[PDB]
Amino acid sequence: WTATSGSCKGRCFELQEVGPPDCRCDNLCKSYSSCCHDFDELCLKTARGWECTKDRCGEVRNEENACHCSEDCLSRGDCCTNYQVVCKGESHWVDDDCEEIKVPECPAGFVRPPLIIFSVDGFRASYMKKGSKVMPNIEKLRSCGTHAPYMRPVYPTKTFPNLYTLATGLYPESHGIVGNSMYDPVFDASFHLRGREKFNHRWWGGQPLWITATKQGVRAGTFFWSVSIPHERRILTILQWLSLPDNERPSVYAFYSEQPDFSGHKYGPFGPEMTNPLREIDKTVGQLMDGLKQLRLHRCVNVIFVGDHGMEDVTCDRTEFLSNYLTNVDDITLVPGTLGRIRAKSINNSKYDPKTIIAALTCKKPDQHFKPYMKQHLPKRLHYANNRRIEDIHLLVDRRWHVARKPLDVYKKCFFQGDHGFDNKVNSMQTVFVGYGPTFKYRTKVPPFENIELYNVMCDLLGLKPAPNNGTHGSLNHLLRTNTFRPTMPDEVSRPNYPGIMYLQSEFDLGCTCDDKVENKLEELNKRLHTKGSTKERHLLYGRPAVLYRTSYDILYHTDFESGYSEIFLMPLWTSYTISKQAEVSSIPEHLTNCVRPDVRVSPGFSQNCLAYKNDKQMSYGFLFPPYLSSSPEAKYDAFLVTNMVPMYPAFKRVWAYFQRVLVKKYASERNGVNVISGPIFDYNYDGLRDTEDEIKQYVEGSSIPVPTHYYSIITSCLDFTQPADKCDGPLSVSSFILPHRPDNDESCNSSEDESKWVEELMKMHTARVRDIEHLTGLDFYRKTSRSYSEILTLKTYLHTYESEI
Ligand SMILES: *[C@@H]1O[C@H](CO)[C@@H](O[C@@H]2O[C@H](CO)[C@@H](O[C@@H]3O[C@H](CO[C@H]4O[C@H](CO[C@H]5O[C@H](CO)[C@@H](O)[C@H](O)[C@@H]5O)[C@@H](O)[C@H](O[C@H]5O[C@H](CO)[C@@H](O)[C@H](O)[C@@H]5O[C@H]5O[C@H](CO)[C@@H](O)[C@H](O)[C@@H]5O)[C@@H]4O)[C@@H](O)[C@H](O[C@H]4O[C@H](CO)[C@@H](O)[C@H](O)[C@@H]4O[C@H]4O[C@H](CO)[C@@H](O)[C@H](O)[C@@H]4O)[C@@H]3O)[C@H](O)[C@H]2NC(C)=O)[C@H](O)[C@H]1NC(C)=O
Ligand SMILES: N#Cc1cc(Cl)cc(COC(=O)N2C[C@@H]3CN(C(=O)c4ccc5[nH]nnc5c4)C[C@@H]3C2)c1
Ligand SMILES: [Ca+2]
Ligand code: NA
Ligand code: NA
Ligand SMILES: [Zn+2]
Repeated sequence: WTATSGSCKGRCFELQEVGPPDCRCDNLCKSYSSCCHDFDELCLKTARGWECTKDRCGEVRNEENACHCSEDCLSRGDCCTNYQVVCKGESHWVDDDCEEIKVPECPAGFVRPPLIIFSVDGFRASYMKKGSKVMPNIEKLRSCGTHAPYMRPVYPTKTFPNLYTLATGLYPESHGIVGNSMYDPVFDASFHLRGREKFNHRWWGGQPLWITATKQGVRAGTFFWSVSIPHERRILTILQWLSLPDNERPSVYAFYSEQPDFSGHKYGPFGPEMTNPLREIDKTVGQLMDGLKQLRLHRCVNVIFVGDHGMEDVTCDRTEFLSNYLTNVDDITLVPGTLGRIRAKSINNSKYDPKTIIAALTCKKPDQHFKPYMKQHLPKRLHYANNRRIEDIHLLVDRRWHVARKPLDVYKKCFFQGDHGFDNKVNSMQTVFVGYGPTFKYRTKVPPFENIELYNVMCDLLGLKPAPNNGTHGSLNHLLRTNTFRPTMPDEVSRPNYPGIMYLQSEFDLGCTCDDKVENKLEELNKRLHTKGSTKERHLLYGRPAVLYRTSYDILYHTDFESGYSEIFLMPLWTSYTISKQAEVSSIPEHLTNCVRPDVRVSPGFSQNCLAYKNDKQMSYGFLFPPYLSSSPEAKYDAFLVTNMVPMYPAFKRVWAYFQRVLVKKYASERNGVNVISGPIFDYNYDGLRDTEDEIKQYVEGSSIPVPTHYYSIITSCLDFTQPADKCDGPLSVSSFILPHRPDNDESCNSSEDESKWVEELMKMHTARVRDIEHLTGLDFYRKTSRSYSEILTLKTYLHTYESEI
């Protein structure tokens, strides 16, 4: 019950949402239906429209009008946005030349430049170029300010997951808004787009920017706007808030446009009908900026123009049906569309089997336009698993397609030509970022970045301390003229041991053999030098990785590679090596095919053993530093050391061998040398963070050798590829991946073909940021370069996406 008998008199768009059953006057009461009886009459005035005309100039104040053109309207903070233009011979903001804003030019009583977040739904990154002719205000913001060619959303690329990521700097898995429809089994409750469950606080985790602001004494405008409040009114409200007294006036504000998403769904992203929504958005921008200029705030406020996601061509005819794959379709519940999530229809049916559902959906038709995954097997770059609202079975749908349970769900539940929600690497899902204002750079382009990073920067812009989030604070300092955040590198927690020769070969009883007893002060002073670290400057180019947790490990040097060898996990945490453009691939000599050699620097009790592999019929082994890339026949023996071995399913050894025998050399040829760091990852609880030893669910049978869930590689080179990787004077270039360590290649539908037709495509799918590998290993990379730490942070957040050029 809301006793709506109170009144909005003097309270229109009041900033504290007062508790029931007193009636409300805030920008959300319509959506809750709790507004006072007189909310429309007093707060949603429309009379005379939104623009001054010549005849209203000077007019006598009439409180009925939507906005005013009377002499006192500036004092009142409620002029029409074009008042000064029509009535006082001023220019529109867009017609003025841009002039660098080197310092904030703020009215008296402003303690900090306000932040206005101008968010647009469904604003595809390519609109900036393709719509440029009809968006002059936006184009001015973009060219005069700081802009990225695009900004990457999170997955799933739906509205609420992305807006609330923008507000919290968290992945959906962590904030808890994981889709537009959700079931939470603990609450036993469902969340939906239409309805009232979605207004319950328990859905929404983290700390959004308006709460961060409030808890630190910065006031905030209310971020949300009911759909029936017109855009003009939203802008006038913001500008009226900006006229409040100092102690009552917010520092941060948001506007939201439901366009161009609304039209995009109906017409497609580039439908002829899409010109007018772009024009209308631009006009709204124009109203804000003319309004700010009237208040003398246009060289004071920092404006961010930001989208939530793009929009792709999707029609009813490109639907796949689960009824064409499964016979028991009535026993499942599907969350459908541009992604799928499947769970059992009833918890009391113990005949439902996830394994057989996945098998029925795997590679069943030649052109199949979705791929099923257990959530923990999704690409790690999606960070889409650690939440109980994410069902175990997920379908990743190809761009331009839908998935549905049965045809009747699509014809009785075509209406639409656009949609979004797909993999956040897809070009059509990318969206926009422009920053304009005293705190942003002038006429600067920056590289694409992910939306998880913007919370930190908004916090910076407002003088706030960010709550703990998934951005990397400092990676976006290059967007800012001032207020940078100057982070320090984390402290190394564990120092390495540097073992020398300590064990005789007969101490080892590992069941390992090698044909290596076929043996000179010349080249034996030489191998002693390689074992003390003499080639290490060539193979460890950016310092040793720091270990950021408590553990016991050894640095091992060799001619061709350096490793950090964990005595706890019995294998390297990391292995580092450099492959020049000139390096040659060699094969594994026949007599060395099964060679494994004890490492006399490491005790038997801290070594793997060959017998465990012999007795584990499921599990084989691989090497981190590849024997194929050995610099010499004699150096090759180092690669067969038991301290360079790692457990690998035979099916995974197909991928890994191709990476090591063919791809590495191809990259070194293309990039003018590469530095490679590779290692294992253990993430059995799928939280994106390094497991402790007591979380490992699988060991090589009979042993304490833990089986990795993933293998990584970080591949670094010179951004200026006319310089070789090992003699680079400036910025670096990186690509990385996090390959799932699976006992089958069911993910790859073409895996019975030659590796040259499928392996690299798998690796592309599992592209990763260095930061993602950091979380997964407790390691910190690039500790010693000649670059600024901020530039390194940016390199660590880079994702190589392998899409074509937008
Ligand atoms: C991306 O960034 C995020 C944010 O930094 C990273 O996520 C963080 O990761 C930490 C490790 O996984 C995790 O620490 C947890 O915290 C547990 C307490 O959590 C509750 O309180 C949180 C704090 O709120 C307050 O925050 C500020 C200060 O920062 C205060 O001033 C305010 O007053 C705030 O109220 C809160 O954030 C958290 O929210 C989650 O849960 C809510 C529902 O309960 C959701 O609404 C919300 O969306 C969050 O949901 C996500 O996270 C949970 C895990 O918390 C997960 O279940 C969901 O799937 C979803 O992903 C909570 O309300 C604390 O209890 C944990 O401690 C245990 O572990 C330590 C290990 O050292 C033990 O020593 C200790 O004994 C304890 O063990 C006991 O429990 C075990 C397991 O239950 C049990 O086995 C054992 O035997 C013991 O009984 C731990 O510290 C942060 O909570 C988490 N934050 C968020 C927001 O998600 C994330 O990792 C990043 N991702 C990547 C890839 O880097
Ligand atoms: N997060 C975030 C965020 C980040 C940025 Cl950058 C911009 C914005 C501006 O978004 C809005 O104006 N929106 C208005 C639309 C309709 N709507 C609701 O009615 C609603 C939804 C959740 C609620 N929880 N509690 N009340 C709620 C009301 C939500 C939609 C989005 C939000
Ligand atoms: Ca983990
Ligand atoms: Na052998
Ligand atoms: Na396959
Ligand atoms: Zn939409």
